[PDB]
Amino acid sequence: GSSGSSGTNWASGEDDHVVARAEYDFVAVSDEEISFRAGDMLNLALKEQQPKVRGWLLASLDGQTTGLIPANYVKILGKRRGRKTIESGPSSG
Repeated sequence: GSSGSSGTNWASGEDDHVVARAEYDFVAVSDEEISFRAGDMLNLALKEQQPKVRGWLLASLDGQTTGLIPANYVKILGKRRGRKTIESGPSSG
């Protein structure tokens, strides 16, 4: 079929998301899953958005398409906040 969605642009970075680097290699068992190798940056959506499934975190390897990716297989480096927030308004020291 076709696709199309706005707002939640965490995958692109415009929205709040997390950063992680695949610790090892792992392919996609199904179409829903994504194939990534050790050394890729995957954007993980906040639990709020995350699906019901447990263990698998919803993230977009490339940035446009989102799929189910493993956690242990990936290592978190340092979550980041939305992009707009960048030089948007005032903030404490």
